[PDB]
Formats: sequence, structure tokens, C-alpha cells
Amino acid sequence: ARTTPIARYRNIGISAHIDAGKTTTTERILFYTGVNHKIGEVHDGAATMDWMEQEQERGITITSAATTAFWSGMAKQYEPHRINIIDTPGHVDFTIEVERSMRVLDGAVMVYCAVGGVQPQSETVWRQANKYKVPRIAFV
RNA sequence: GGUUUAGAACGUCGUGAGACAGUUCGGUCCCUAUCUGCCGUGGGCGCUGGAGAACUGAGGGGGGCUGCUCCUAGUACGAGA
Ligand SMILES: Nc1nc2c(ncn2[C@@H]2O[C@H](COP(=O)(O)OP(=O)(O)O)[C@@H](O)[C@H]2O)c(=O)[nH]1
Ligand SMILES: [Mg+2]
Ligand SMILES: [Mg+2]
Ligand SMILES: [Mg+2]
Ligand SMILES: [Mg+2]
Ligand SMILES: [Mg+2]
Ligand SMILES: [Mg+2]
Ligand SMILES: [Mg+2]
Ligand SMILES: [Mg+2]
Ligand SMILES: [Mg+2]
Ligand SMILES: [Mg+2]
Repeated sequence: ARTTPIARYRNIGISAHIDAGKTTTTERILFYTGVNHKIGEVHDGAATMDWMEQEQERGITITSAATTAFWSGMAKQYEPHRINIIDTPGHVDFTIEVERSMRVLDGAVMVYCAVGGVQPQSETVWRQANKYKVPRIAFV
């Protein structure tokens, strides 16, 4: 019946300020879980998550897209876990898209830039996570 | 080709010959370079015995243009765009 045990289920989000690396990291994820053959890049318009024509041209993610993957581990330590990743926009123009997605997700990976780190949308998403009380980790 | 010759016509002006910052069709453009100038190219003598060569370099000239793509770098700046 159930393909993967519920314990081997991660529902995660990638919310962060604009150009924090949220979309690129999902591409590196789709690469290091083998689900995507090419690493890709947003400026080239290559990123899969940005499927919308506008998102390709502007490089912006104007919608949240959800994808899943199986990362057994870095040493194949665990049986493959199905990570449900909901990549989100960080443009305050689209704020529902992060919150619409946020209640559903069980955990949050909040990206930050090493040059800037907390930048204004970053506080905005932090506040959103606190309202849905997602337990959080961070990728700088 | 135009402009302003001789032909012809139109509109207009004049009685007319003709004329018009009116138009229209047609209508012959010569010169073997003496001098300067310039581009090349030599002959003479000179540079202090004659010759063969290799140079130095005053000075003179030539040349000096730029696009696009990628890279730095989606980096600086920018809440973003
Ligand atoms: N230098 C550098 N650039 C990165 C890194 N991660 C992402 N980027 C660039 O940041 C820009 C925007 O990243 P993206 O993930 O589209 O931004 P987001 O969609 O707003 O998270 C893209 O040009 C990426 O190439 C990184 O680790 N280093
Ligand atoms: Mg951009
Ligand atoms: Mg994005
Ligand atoms: Mg003529
Ligand atoms: Mg005659
Ligand atoms: Mg006549
Ligand atoms: Mg002649
Ligand atoms: Mg010179
Ligand atoms: Mg010169
Ligand atoms: Mg670039
Ligand atoms: Mg625009």
C-alpha cells in the first residue's frame, strides 16, 4: 500500500528574501536526488521550478511549486526519504503564496545570504512561519 | 542633369513683334605642361688620396578606428524591478 512509511516523510519549505538562493537550492536538490539530469540556473531561465513564462524571463518565482525527491542520505544511510519541498516566492508582492503554502508544510528551511543574511523579506517570512508555528532550520 | 543661346508647345501678358522668380520636350564642355607644386627616378660634383662595404642617426613620413559576445558577475547599487 503505502510506498514510503510516514516517518520517512518530510514536508519542507524554502522561504527566504529575494535572490537568497531558494530556487537554485531546489535545483541542486533535484540534482543530488537524481530526479533531474541537469543542475540548471535561474538567469539562464533553466530552472524547472520557475515554469511560468514570466518567472523564466524575470527570474522571479511568482508562485510556490511543490516537488518531491528521495534522498536516501549522503552515505545512503537511510532508506530513501520522500522530501516534499514547497519552494516559495520571496517577493512581498506575492505574500499569500508563501503563507498559502506555509500552513500545509510541516517544517521550514529558511535560506539567508551570507553577504546580507536577514534582509527585509526574510523578517517577513520569519513572521509568517511563527503564525503557523513551523519548527525551522536554516541554510545560509 | 540644373542653370541662363539658337527649335517647339502650354498657361498667362501684349494689338503685335515677343516676354514670364512659370512650366515643358531637345540641345558641340578644347589645350601635347615652359615655370612653381607634387609623385617617382636618375646624371654631375661635392664631402680634400682613391676604393668596397656596414652602419649611426639629426631630421621626415606612415600608423593611431571601433562593435558585439562571454568573463569578472546576476557581483556593486537597489525593499524590489
Ligand atoms: N554567487 C552565488 N550566487 C547564487 C548562489 N545561489 C544562488 N545564486 C544566484 O542568485 C540568483 C537568484 O537565485 P534564486 O535562487 O533564483 O533566487 P530566489 O529564487 O529568489 O531564491 C541566481 O542568480 C543564482 O545564480 C550562491 O551560492 N552563490
Ligand atoms: Mg533578477
Ligand atoms: Mg525563486
Ligand atoms: Mg541641360
Ligand atoms: Mg544654331
Ligand atoms: Mg525660342
Ligand atoms: Mg574635358
Ligand atoms: Mg614620429
Ligand atoms: Mg602621420
Ligand atoms: Mg551573469
Ligand atoms: Mg521590467
